[PDB]
Amino acid sequence: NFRVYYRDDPVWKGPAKLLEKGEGAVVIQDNSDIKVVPRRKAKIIRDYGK
Amino acid sequence: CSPGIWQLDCTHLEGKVILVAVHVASGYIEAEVIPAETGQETAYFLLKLAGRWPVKTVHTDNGSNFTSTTVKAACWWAGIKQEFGGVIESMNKELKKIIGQVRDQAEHLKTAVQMAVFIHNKKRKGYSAGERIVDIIATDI
Amino acid sequence: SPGIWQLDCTHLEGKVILVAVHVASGYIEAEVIPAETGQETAYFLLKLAGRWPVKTVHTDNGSNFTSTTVKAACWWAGIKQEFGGVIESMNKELKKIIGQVRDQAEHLKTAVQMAVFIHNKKRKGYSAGERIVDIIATDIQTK
Amino acid sequence: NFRVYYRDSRDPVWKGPAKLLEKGEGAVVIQDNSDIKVVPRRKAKIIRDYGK
Ligand SMILES: Cc1nc2ccccc2c(-c2ccc3c(c2)CCCO3)c1[C@H](OC(C)(C)C)C(=O)O
Ligand SMILES: Cc1nc2ccccc2c(-c2ccc3c(c2)CCCO3)c1[C@H](OC(C)(C)C)C(=O)O
Ligand SMILES: [Mg+2]
Ligand SMILES: [Mg+2]
Repeated sequence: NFRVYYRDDPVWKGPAKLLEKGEGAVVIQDNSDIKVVPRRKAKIIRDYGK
Repeated sequence: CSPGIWQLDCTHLEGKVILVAVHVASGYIEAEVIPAETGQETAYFLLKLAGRWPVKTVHTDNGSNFTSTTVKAACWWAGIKQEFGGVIESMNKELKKIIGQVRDQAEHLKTAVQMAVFIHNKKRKGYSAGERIVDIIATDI
Repeated sequence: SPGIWQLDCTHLEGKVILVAVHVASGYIEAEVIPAETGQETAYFLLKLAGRWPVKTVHTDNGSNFTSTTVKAACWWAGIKQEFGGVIESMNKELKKIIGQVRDQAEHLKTAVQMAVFIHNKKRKGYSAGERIVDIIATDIQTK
Repeated sequence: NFRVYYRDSRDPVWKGPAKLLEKGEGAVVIQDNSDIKVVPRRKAKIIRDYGK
């Protein structure tokens, strides 16, 4: 349902899988790497068109 | 082929970037002159296209704008599958041919581009491409 | 009538949004244009006329819609112009949807196109995007 | 079949539509409300009713 695009390198990475969401950060998994990303550095996007 | 398959590619004239989409089953096209051949401009073009038609799959070459993160985001949101790797290339040539035929009727290249899109989509074979896409999609409803 | 469109501009964030509505269906297209001029309106019209069978465009008397360049585009494309609340209602609907999704996008124009998508795809029992294709196809398939 | 929009009288506002009488190399001959005018090509925009 959700994919996350994010920054570390000024190019946006993704789609990363969304594991958990907090008010300040999101926990995501790209390939075999779990990252804690600030909310300002993350774009959570729904597959609205499905 | 499926009523939901589109091919996209860029061509170039007068130093400007022309982004072209073709509905494979009908030959219907849409095009825009974009200020730079970037993922951002391509993603914006796709969001507009997906709002008009039932865009299920887009096939492109591996141009960096087509493999970009922003295009991935747009296709995810709109529900578009991307496939990578000659209909649009043949269509690019035809579009440039029509543009050259009408170029001196317009000041700006983008004006001649949209005239050529109109001419291509309205020309009846018989149905025109513009009639074919609507007929194909309505039958798929 | 299958060929009647209404066009109008509305404004958000200091930017100009040019909106076209296919009256019979409720289908819309929109662009954020850099200025509310006849030049930009004529270019938008040439694009619209290439996609759909645009026979008549109804607008208010905004100077961009009465402009010489728009009259030139309508002459080339074969469009009849009529001057003087479907589009007004649609401006308010589009702005409502934009407001609902605005924080999901950096650029206003991205939110605009998300809002056009949302409006055109939402089913009532067809969507507006289904209605325009059905209406135009029926005209073609029965001639 | 053709309409001409043009600028004259040192006015940036586009006038017309006028009737096209001749498209020359450097000037166009037009008729606007029975007035015959000769305008430089660069001050004339000649547009065909392609959409019919
Ligand atoms: C700059 C410009 N100035 C004009 C001044 C007076 C009258 C018409 C124009 C046109 C024009 C408009 C519609 C049109 C065509 C040309 C040519 C045939 C199709 O319809 C343009 C065109 O530019 C815009 C379309 C962006 C306004 C152009 O590039 O030539
Ligand atoms: C600037 C920008 N940067 C990004 C960086 C990484 C990932 C995505 C984006 C998106 C984006 C793309 C498609 C999309 C949505 C947002 C939101 C949902 C619909 O699909 C944008 C958008 O801008 C462009 C569309 C011009 C690229 C935006 O305005 O936010
Ligand atoms: Mg290419
Ligand atoms: Mg208005």
